[PDB]
Amino acid sequence: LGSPIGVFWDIENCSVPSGRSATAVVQRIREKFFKGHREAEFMCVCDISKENKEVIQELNNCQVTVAHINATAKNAADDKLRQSLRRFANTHTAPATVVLVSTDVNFAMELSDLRHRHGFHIILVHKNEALLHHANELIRFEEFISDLPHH
Repeated sequence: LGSPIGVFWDIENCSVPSGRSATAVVQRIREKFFKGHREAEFMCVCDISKENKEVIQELNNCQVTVAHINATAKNAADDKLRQSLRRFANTHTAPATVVLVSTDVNFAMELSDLRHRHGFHIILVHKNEALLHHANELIRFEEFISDLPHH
């Protein structure tokens, strides 16, 4: 009902296929999820020195925040995703929707907090049960990267 939505994208693990339009992936996510909502956040975490520069430019043209971390710390991206989920939850109240685009079961408890103590609607976009259990909705990441337009 005009409730806020935040998208948090683990793009290291749910990546855009080589040669394909990241713009189209972002468009598909927004088309699937954003009707009736106000966008509070749409962010991905990555080490931009590892990522395809054209993909990153597409993301910035699509107004997806590209939060840079140094991936030589193996838990840096996961930590930043957790912190961003929590920051979203810190100043919004139910009703609100979190879309986590990740397959990292490491987020289980985060989602539990968001579901139980914050009362948020949780959509997990994953590649595939402990992680799935706390989500309200489970969507396969594949539908957002299948048969994409090519560069």
